[PDB]
Amino acid sequence: ISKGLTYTMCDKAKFTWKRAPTDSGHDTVVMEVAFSGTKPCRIPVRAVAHGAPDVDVAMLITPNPTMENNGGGFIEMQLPPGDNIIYVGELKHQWFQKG
Repeated sequence: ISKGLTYTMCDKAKFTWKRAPTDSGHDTVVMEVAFSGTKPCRIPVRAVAHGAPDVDVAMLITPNPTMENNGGGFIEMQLPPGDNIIYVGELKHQWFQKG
């Protein structure tokens, strides 16, 4: 439940896609994960555009995302139209954004 603005970061390698990055029907990008590390933690999310793997381009639509023992793992963000590599730690997906 409680979206942790103050929770410590999750492990970059202990993630799995509960829902790969997809469109909300509304030109925003929803995704969901399941996680083998600490409960609670804050999800090390980013979306990194074609040619700049350093630069997060994600404007989050849902709050600062967390992984919990009573929910968690869900994320919504908006991105520039184009190829964007969406990470949850070092677990990635290839998101061809529309909008």
